[PDB]
Amino acid sequence: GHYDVLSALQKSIRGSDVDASLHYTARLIEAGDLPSLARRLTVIAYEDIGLANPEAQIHTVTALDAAQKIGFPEARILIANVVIDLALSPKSNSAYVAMDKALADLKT
Amino acid sequence: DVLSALQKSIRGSDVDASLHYTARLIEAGDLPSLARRLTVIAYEDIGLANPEAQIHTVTALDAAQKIGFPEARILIANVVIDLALSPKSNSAYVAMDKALADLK
Amino acid sequence: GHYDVLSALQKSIRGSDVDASLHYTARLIEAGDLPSLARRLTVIAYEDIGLANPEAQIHTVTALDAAQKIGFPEARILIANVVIDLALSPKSNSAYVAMDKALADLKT
Amino acid sequence: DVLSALQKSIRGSDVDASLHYTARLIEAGDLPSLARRLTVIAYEDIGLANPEAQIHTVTALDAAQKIGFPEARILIANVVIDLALSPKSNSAYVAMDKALADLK
Ligand SMILES: [Cl-]
Ligand SMILES: [Cl-]
Repeated sequence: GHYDVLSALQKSIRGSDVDASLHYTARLIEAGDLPSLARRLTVIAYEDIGLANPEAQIHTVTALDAAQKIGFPEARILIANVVIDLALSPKSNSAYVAMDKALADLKT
Repeated sequence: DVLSALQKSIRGSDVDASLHYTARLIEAGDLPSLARRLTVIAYEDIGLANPEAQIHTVTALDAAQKIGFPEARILIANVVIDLALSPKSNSAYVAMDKALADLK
Repeated sequence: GHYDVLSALQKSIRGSDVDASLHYTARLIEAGDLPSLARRLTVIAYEDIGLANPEAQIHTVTALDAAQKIGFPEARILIANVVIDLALSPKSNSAYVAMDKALADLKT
Repeated sequence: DVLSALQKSIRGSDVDASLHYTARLIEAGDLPSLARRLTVIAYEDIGLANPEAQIHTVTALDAAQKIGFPEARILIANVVIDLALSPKSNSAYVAMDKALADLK
């Protein structure tokens, strides 16, 4: 599943570290699991970038759905655009925090 | 009617209330009906005041249905906050229902 | 097929006549053929608006694909946004003309 | 190689030549291969210079495959002119292949 590498990719993007983000992405492309990489990058776009740059989510979902159809090797070019966009995007996890607060606030 | 309470809260630009009713609807467990209603709200209550909100809403909700819970709640949160904060218009909805009434 | 009403809708949008565009759209919604209405509005977005407003095509395809899933009656609200957008959009059919010129120019 | 001639014409920002090779490819009749290549060109040759071009390209080509000919040629024309006129970047492509080479 390469969950260790997926975690390193999320930390790299959260830390706005574009060279490390591309390195961990390269390791996942060589391993060949496009579905798990597309799923994690979609979650990162909404969790870590979120409301700071809504257009990053449009470009991420569009590229990753197209990538899963095109398949490797050409899919690596679509993924490269996504990873650079997310690593160098303004970022806010406030949507994630607000959602979990609303769930915690429900009467039990 | 929790879906109608969510629509009223988004129309009123009330982020905290909108997320409260969203949390209740996530726990009630009908994602298709929540997604359908948020899509309608984006075109009915935001509409021409902020067309980008419709692209954000449809993109996030289609992706949310594909990734499922638990992560779908994060995508839904982005949609609900966007719609609650967005400028508001009912002009396209009104124009359409005026034109349909004119046929009779 | 209501091809007469679909033709009147295209002429209404080409002529930037928003009230006539909504009237012909209303007639097609009452008739109930969402697929034929979605197909014609997609072609109008690329043929008549085209390169003058590329974002009109993104908003049109997004709304109409969502509409065909939601179904009437709520689909009328999505379609209303599309028809007003296209009727009041800047317009150029230059992509249509250039494509047909390139086909006519091929050696035979 | 007509697909490679189309890529060279788009890279050179040559609208007339790009539409010439597109017309040849439409008549040759393989829409899936033309759509795949134009999608790759949008991310490889335009890339970060104009991200909107990728949204336009994927949206139009998916719709073109769904509506078929004859109308698909109009959607394809919008894509090819957009990519030929667009600002050009290979920076994302290069960065990705540099990172993959660094693994070895
Ligand atoms: Cl994951
Ligand atoms: Cl038609």
